[PDB]
Amino acid sequence: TAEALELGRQQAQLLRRSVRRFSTDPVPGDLVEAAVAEALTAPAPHHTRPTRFVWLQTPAIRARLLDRMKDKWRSDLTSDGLPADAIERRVARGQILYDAPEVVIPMLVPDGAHSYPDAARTDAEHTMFTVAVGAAVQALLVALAVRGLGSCWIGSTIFAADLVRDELDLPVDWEPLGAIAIGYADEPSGLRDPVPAADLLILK
Amino acid sequence: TAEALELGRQQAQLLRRSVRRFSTDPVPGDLVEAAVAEALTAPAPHHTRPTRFVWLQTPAIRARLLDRMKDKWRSDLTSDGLPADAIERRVARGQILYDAPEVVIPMLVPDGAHSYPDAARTDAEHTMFTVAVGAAVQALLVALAVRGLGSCWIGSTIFAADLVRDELDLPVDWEPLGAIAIGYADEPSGLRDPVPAADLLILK
Repeated sequence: TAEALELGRQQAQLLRRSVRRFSTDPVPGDLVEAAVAEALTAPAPHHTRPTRFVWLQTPAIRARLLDRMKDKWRSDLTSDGLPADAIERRVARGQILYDAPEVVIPMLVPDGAHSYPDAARTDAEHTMFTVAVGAAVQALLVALAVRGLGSCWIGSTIFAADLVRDELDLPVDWEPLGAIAIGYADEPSGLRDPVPAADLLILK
Repeated sequence: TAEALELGRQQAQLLRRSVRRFSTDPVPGDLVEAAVAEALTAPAPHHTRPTRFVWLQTPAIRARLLDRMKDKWRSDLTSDGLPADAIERRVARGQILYDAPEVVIPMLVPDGAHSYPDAARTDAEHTMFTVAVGAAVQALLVALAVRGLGSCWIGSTIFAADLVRDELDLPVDWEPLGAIAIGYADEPSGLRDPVPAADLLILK
């Protein structure tokens, strides 16, 4: 029992997978709320609240936002001189945001930011706030897993920040930091068994 | 044991505190390495490795980097016209990094980054990499927690990137994303009990 509970603690993050395919089972709303409450236990700089989670419950609003992001995405890749074949293969990786039972957009906001007159420290503060939001993202993906819910974070909305703010009527200083698809995994997976860090850990 | 396993999973992230005071009990290296390995299960964009962890095992190296950082800190705050006592109160907040049993610098590196001709997508890709490292930061803090080890992430090095690169002999595109002090907490603390998300969760 003691061994099992310690094991469980060391399985929590290993339950976390970047799930591509979801079942059509509905997701109980209270699990998302409770998961988000747990995500916001991630650390943040003193007296700041860098993270906001924006839950796209209205299906028509999600679809309109994604459709516009898709149009930007095709037009960008079309400027790059990509052939139409390779464009649909690229944009089709975003279909998961259309199909997921629920989508949540993590956002940065400057709540508690210091005001510096110089660009260097202004940028540094912004980067610090961004790291904090990413922490909250992992905490969400884990808090969902631990409630049996699959999820996938994708950069997505970072490349369409204006579209996101416009479509959601959000102020200029809310910065989207991707999109989190949520649902019951269509096909369950076994746990992660992490490999050693090897060259990803540098000793000085 | 089925319930104990379920409970252990649920407890994981709730063991994590931003710990400010550690005991002098030495940190087993094994646990840091395994925690770092778990940390790297955090999500990353496809075919990238955005994160490196730089473990400052050499005391004189740690000490010299921090001294250089402090000097820059006092110098910035002095330009701002802060009075000396106020400079010193701010600078004292960094003492935790001197005293911590172990310190690990999380870093961004553009391993697998896409090369775009335009600033917009270049900055987006960089943002996306930054969020991922943040996610790996949370994951390390939690992986350390489930192994009985406290930690604290501090924005610190983000405000002195050139010095960190110079002091550690790292190439220009390694970007420090704070610092993580690690140790056995000086005073135990119970599990967190997160409050509801409230105004940090926006419904759309």
